Amino acid sequence: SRCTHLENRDFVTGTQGTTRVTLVLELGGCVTITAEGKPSMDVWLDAIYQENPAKTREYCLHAKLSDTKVAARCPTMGPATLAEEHQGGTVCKRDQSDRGWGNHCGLFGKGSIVACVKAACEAKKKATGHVYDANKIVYTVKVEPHTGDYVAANETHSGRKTASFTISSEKTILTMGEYGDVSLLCRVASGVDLAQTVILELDKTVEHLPTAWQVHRDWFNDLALPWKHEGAQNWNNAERLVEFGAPHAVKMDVYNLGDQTGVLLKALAGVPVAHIEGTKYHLKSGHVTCEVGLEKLKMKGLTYTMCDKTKFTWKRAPTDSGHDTVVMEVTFSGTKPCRIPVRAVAHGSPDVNVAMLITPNPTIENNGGGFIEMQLPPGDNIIYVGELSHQWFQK
Ligand SMILES: *[C@@H]1O[C@H](CO)[C@@H](O)[C@H](O)[C@H]1NC(C)=O
Repeated sequence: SRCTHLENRDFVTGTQGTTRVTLVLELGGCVTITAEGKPSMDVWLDAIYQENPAKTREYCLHAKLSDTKVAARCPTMGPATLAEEHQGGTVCKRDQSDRGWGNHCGLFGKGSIVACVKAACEAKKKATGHVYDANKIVYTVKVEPHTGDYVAANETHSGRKTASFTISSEKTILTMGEYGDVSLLCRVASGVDLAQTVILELDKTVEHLPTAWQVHRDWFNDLALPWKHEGAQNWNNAERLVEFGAPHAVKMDVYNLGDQTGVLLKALAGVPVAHIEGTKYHLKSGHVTCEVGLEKLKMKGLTYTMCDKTKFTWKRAPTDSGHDTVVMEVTFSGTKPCRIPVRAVAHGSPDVNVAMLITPNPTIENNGGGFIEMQLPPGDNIIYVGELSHQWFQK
């Protein structure tokens, strides 16, 4: 059962008459649903994402400066000017330098000086923000029936089904193989509010970093870095990463404040990560409430005869699942298919069956069955699968 793979697992149980079940599925969680006369089902919210979300601003973390130009005039010669002062994509500073005979001016005094640099951004040194549209966000829910077959996490359960939901398409009917149809009504509106969320992306090809972060819109909009719209050619406020030195005669130095990535990363510690897979921008945390309709589900193998009580052996002896249940797997050497005669008694009371089965109507099919998950009361018990027995101390 898929839910046995994780630590975060909930059990939902429907009694007599319970045909519908309302669950709050959370990313990283898993729910096992059990109900009288119904095959058990594992359900979980698998992903929350939007393909190609809209991009808000792009910020530059490392300025690439080039073509530094300086123009200086002697004290009586008027303002110094450069064509660059009027071009976008350049950062300039006008100042005054001390001039005199030493640097070829007729008078000793203040002379106009102006320096400009072309400012661009280093390749792969942008920080881009993305915003979600509640109407385009997709919630993916997976359902897997309890078939008495154990499948590891790196393996694929042939009976697992997937359902996708958007605000405009909240209901799906899934056919669970021979178990019947299950209906899922999940409301995206009951999900995570995304108004103040921005998915921040740096360079997703960097190997030792998460591919994205989920940050607050107000924090993102206040970053003190050069910015522009995707598609725009030049950067606004490029001066944020450039400093000019005090001028001396006909020269003025231009300083680059360096790569701000390290600075940003310190700010991002403790911020939740997100994930990008191609064009899909995923949230790594979130939840949604769904209504599961069980009325069309039917159990499998109810009319088989009981398996020969003499032909069972333990493939995997009873073991603690970590969810206060016991898991085990048996092998049957008799004729299939048949119902597995499972029960358990408390040490000293051989007459009362104390086993509460999670796995519905355990059966050995022609090519499956054998895995059983059950709950037992605290203390010493003995598990029986026909004549096959096993001691079990619960707790
Ligand atoms: C799953 O992982 C195990 C252990 O690493 C390996 O032996 C097995 O072949 C894997 N199976 C698949 C389908 O990846």
